[PDB]
Order: sequence, then C-alpha cells, then structure tokens
Amino acid sequence: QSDVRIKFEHNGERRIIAFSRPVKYEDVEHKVTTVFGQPLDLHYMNNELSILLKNQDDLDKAIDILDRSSSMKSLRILLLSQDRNLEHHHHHH
Repeated sequence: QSDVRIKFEHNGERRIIAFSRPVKYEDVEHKVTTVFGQPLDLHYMNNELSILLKNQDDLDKAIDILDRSSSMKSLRILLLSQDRNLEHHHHHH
C-alpha cells in the first residue's frame, strides 16, 4: 500500500514516476528539481479550477481528494519554470 503513480509532463514530454507512501512534497519536489535542474512549480488542475502547490498543505489536500475518488488513478501535474517571480512579497490571507 505504498506506490502512487504520478504522470509528469514537460514541453509535451510525458513521464511515469512512482512514489512510495507516504508521499512527501520535499521528496517529490527534490526529485523534479534535480531531474530538470531548476526550481519548477507544480500546478494541480482538477477540471474547472486550478490549484498551485506552495506547501505540503496543498499536496495533502490534493492527495486526500484523489484517494477519495475511486474513479481517479494517476495524478495530473503541470511542470513550469518559475524561478523567482520578481523582487517582492506576495501574501494573501
């Protein structure tokens, strides 16, 4: 019970990667950053709305909903090259 199947896509190139539970954002992010060699951002798109992965809270919510949905199987994540977005602070709460 520890092998999540995640599908990553970069510039049209798709790849199949498995992650043994518990799946941590640090482990996943560290792998993506090393493979591509850059701080890429993960975007979780459900269908109608888009969620940005900033912390574990975002990933935890995404996995919780995905697991709840028996219909769903793989994870749809979009990789983007967003290394430092200008010199400022963006906080909303």
